[PDB]
Amino acid sequence: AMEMNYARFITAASAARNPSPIRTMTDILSRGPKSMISLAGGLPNPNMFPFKTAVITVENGKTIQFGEEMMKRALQYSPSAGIPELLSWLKQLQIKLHNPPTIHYPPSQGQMDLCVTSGSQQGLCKVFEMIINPGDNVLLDEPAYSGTLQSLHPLGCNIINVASDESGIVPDSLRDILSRWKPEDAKNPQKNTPKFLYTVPNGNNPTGNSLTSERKKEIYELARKYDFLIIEDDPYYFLQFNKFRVPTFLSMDVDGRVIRADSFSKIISSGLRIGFLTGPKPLIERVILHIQVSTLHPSTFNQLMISQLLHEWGEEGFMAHVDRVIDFYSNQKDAILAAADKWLTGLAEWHVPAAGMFLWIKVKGINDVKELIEEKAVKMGVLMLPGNAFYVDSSAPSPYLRASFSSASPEQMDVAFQVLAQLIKESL
Amino acid sequence: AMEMNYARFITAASAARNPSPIRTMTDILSRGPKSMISLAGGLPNPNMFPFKTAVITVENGKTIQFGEEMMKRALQYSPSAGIPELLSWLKQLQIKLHNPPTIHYPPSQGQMDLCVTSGSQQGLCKVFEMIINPGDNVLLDEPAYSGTLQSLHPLGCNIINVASDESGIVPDSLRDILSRWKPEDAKNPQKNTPKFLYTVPNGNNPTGNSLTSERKKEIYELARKYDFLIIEDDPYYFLQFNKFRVPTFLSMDVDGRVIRADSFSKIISSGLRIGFLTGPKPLIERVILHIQVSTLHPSTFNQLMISQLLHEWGEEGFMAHVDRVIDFYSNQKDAILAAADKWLTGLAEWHVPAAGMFLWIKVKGINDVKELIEEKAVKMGVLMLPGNAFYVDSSAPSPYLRASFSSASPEQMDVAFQVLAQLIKESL
Ligand SMILES: Cn1c(C2CCOCC2)nc2sc(N3CCC[C@@H]3C(=O)NCc3ccccc3)nc2c1=O
Ligand SMILES: Cn1c(C2CCOCC2)nc2sc(N3CCC[C@@H]3C(=O)NCc3ccccc3)nc2c1=O
Ligand SMILES: [Cl-]
Repeated sequence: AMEMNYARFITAASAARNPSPIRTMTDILSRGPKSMISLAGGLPNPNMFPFKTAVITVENGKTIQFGEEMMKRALQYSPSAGIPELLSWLKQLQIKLHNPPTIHYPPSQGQMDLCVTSGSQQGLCKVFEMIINPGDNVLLDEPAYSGTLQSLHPLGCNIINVASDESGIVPDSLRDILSRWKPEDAKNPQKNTPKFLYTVPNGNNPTGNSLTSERKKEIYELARKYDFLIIEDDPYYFLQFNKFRVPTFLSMDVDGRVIRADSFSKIISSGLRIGFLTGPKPLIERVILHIQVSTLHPSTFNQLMISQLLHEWGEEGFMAHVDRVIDFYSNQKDAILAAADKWLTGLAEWHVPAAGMFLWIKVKGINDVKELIEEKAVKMGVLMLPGNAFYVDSSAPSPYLRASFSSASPEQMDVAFQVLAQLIKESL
Repeated sequence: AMEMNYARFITAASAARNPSPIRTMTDILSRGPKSMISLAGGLPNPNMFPFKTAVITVENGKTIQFGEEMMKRALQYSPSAGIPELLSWLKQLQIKLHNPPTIHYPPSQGQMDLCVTSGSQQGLCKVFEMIINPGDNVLLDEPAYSGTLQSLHPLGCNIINVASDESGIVPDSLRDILSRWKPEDAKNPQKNTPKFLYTVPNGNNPTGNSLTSERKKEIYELARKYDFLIIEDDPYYFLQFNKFRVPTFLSMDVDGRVIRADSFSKIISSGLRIGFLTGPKPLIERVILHIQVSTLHPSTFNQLMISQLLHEWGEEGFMAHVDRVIDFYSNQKDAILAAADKWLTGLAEWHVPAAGMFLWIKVKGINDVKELIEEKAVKMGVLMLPGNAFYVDSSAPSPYLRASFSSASPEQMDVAFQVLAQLIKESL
C-alpha cells in the first residue's frame, strides 16, 4: 500500500466545493428525536404530483409495482450519491466481482466508495473536471471513444497517445512514454508527470480489443511507479465473450489509484441514465459535491425500477441476465465476422472483438474511407462509421470503419459488406 | 434590439467544445435514402433490456401506457436537448405564457432555443460553467439560494451583493452598484463589468419575495445599459399566489440577454429530474454540447411520461393542474401565517410570501438563531432552517429562519411556532 496524496489529483476549484447545507440538516435531525416537526427542508409536497401508481413488466422476474407511497418517493428528491438500497446492492456486487483491496481502508487512504451517476459518462466528465488543469498530461490509447476525446478537448490537457493493439494498450509503449520523466518527478508538480491513464479495458469503443490480465499487471506497476491514477471506463465489463472475465484494475488496486465507471447502458437500459463510479473516497466525495450543484441526483424513479429488479433477481438472476445478453452479442459477433470473411478477405484487415458491440475494420489501399462511406455508400443505403472521430486529430485520414453488430440481422450485414466490398473494389 | 456579442459570455473552454460525431452521422443519414442499413451508430440493442411494458396512473387524465415499442424507445438513448415532442410542447408553452421577442430572430442574434435538462439546476450549473472565468463579477441578491452560492463558490467569481426587500431585488441598489463602471466599459473586458445578474424573480428561496413588473423593467434597462445577461432562475413561476402572473424577464427580452430556467420540480415531479432552459441559441448550444459529454440527455423514460401527460392534458389541463397546486400552497401559506400571527407577533418580523414554499422569519433580539434551533429546538422535536446558508459569508450570524409550508398540517405548524416562541422568550 503506497501512501496516496489525493490533493495532487483535485483542482483548486474542485477542492473549494463545500458540503451541502442539506447534509448538515440531516445530521442534526439524526442527533435528535424521531418524533419531529421539521420545516427546515426544501422538499415540495409530493401529493401534488400527477403520477400516482406504476406497474412495469419484466423478463424472468415478478412485475415491479409502485404503490401510492413508493410512487411519492419515486417522484421526490433523493440522495446525491444514489438511493441507499441500490448503493448497497452495487457495493456487494463490486465486492463479489472485483474484491477490491480498498474496501476496509480508512476514508483518507482511499476507502472504496460508490456513487450512482446519471449514466457512467456523467461520472467521468465530473472526474475529468476534478483532475485536469490546462497543460496537465494525460495518457490514453487512440483509437479512443469520441465522447472521451470531446470531453477532454476543452479542458486543455495534453493527451499523450499510448500504443494499442489486438490486446488493448501496449504497456511496453507506456513504459517508453513514461521514461521521459524520472519516477521522483511525481513528487514535483512543476515536472508535470501524467495525472492519469484512461482506458476502456474490455471491448474498446471503437476497436473491440480487450486488455489481458498480464498487461493490466504491467500497467498497474507503471501507474504505481510514476504515481498516476487509472481511470477504468468499463461499460462492456458485462459484455465479455470469453468464459472467464479478465480481472479488473479495481481488483488489483492495492494503492487506491483506480477510479472505475460501470454502465448499465448495454445490459439494463441506456435511456434510464443510471451508471456508477467506484473509487477512492476523497475523489468520489469531490464528484458527489459537483453532482449536488448540477443534477442533484439520478432519477429517483429509475433507480427504484432498477433496484427492485436487482433485489428480486439477486446476484444470481442478474448474472443469468448478463449471460443471456452476452450470448446474444456473441451470436451477432459471429454473424458479422462471417459477413466480413465472405466479402472482405483480401480487401480489409480486422481482429475478432473480445467484447462489446463493434467490429473495427481497416480498409487496405484506401487512405481515407470518409469519401467512400459518405458520398457513395450512403447513396446506396449502407453506412458504417469512418474512424476519424476516434483520434485527437480527427481531420487526419483514417482507413478504419467502426461497424456495430448490436442490431443488424445476418441478411442486413451480408448486404452491407457486399456493398462495401463493391465500393472498395471500384476505389482502388 | 441591441446587437449582442455572445463570445463575451462564453469561456475559452466552452467555446472549444466541438459538435457531436453523432450529429454529423444523423445529418448524413438525412441526406440519403430511408431504406438504410446503418452499422455506424453506437446504440445497444434495446430488446436485451429487462423492462417490457409500463402502465402509470394519473390525476384527471387517461392512464399512460408504454407498449413494447414505446418501452424500447423509453429505455434507449435519445437527443441531448430532449425528445422532440416534449421540446415542441414546451416551445409552444413558452410562446403562450411569455411571447418572447427572440422567437423569430436569426440564430446568431439570440433566437429562442430550448433545452430539456436533468432538472433545472443542471441547466444553470452548465450556464455558470459556460460564463465564469475566475475574477469575473456577477450580481445577485442575498439572501440567495444555497445551491446557487455553493455552485458559484468554486468558479472564483466575485459575487457583488445587490440589495433586496419585500419586492425582490431593489433596482435602485443595482443602479448604484453599476455606477462603479461607465456603460462603455462593457466593450472592454479588462474593466471587468458584470457578466450577469442572477435572480429567482418569483418566491425567492429562502425569502418568499417576488419581483414586481415595474422593477423588472428597471432591471432590464440596467442590464441593457451595462450589457449583462439576466439569469432568470424561476422554479416557482407556476406557484404564484396572486391571480395575474408577473411578466417574466424572458417576456421583455428584446436583446436576447435572458437565460431562463423553468422547473417541473414543485408542480410535476422533483425526483424525475426534468427541467428546461430557455435562452439565446448561441448560449443554449454551448450548454447542449456540455450535456453531450456528461449526462448525454435526461432520462428518455421520464421525458416520455411527462410528454404524454402534457399532450393529453393540453395547455388547458396543465394550467388547471398548476391552479390546483397554487390553491394547495396558498392554503398552506395562509395556515403558516396564522401560526406566525398567533405565536410570534412582537417576537419576530416577516413578510407575506408572494409565491413558493417558504416563510422567512427574522427573530428580534437574538443575533444568531443557530444555537436556539440546533441545540434547543431539536431536543424538543422542532426544526426550522437557520438563515446562515443563504449568504456568501455563511459563518456570519443570522437572525433569520426559513420555514417551509409545503408539507406540515396546521396542527404541526401551531406546535412548531409555539415551541419557537417559547425558545425565543427564554433566550432574550
Ligand atoms: C431533506 N432534503 C433532501 C433529501 C431527500 C432525501 O435524500 C437526501 C436529500 N433533498 C433535498 S433537494 C432540496 N432542494 C433542491 C431544490 C431546492 C431545495 C432546497 O431548498 N435546498 C436547500 C436546502 C438547504 C438546507 C436544508 C435543506 C434544503 N431540498 C432537499 C431537502 O430538503
Ligand atoms: C444514433 N445515436 C444516438 C441518437 C439516439 C436518438 O436521439 C439522437 C441521438 N444516440 C447515441 S448515444 C451513443 N453512444 C453513447 C455510448 C457510446 C455510444 C457511441 O458509440 N457514441 C459515439 C458515436 C460516434 C459517432 C456516431 C455514433 C455514435 N450513440 C448514439 C447513437 O449512435
Ligand atoms: Cl451534469
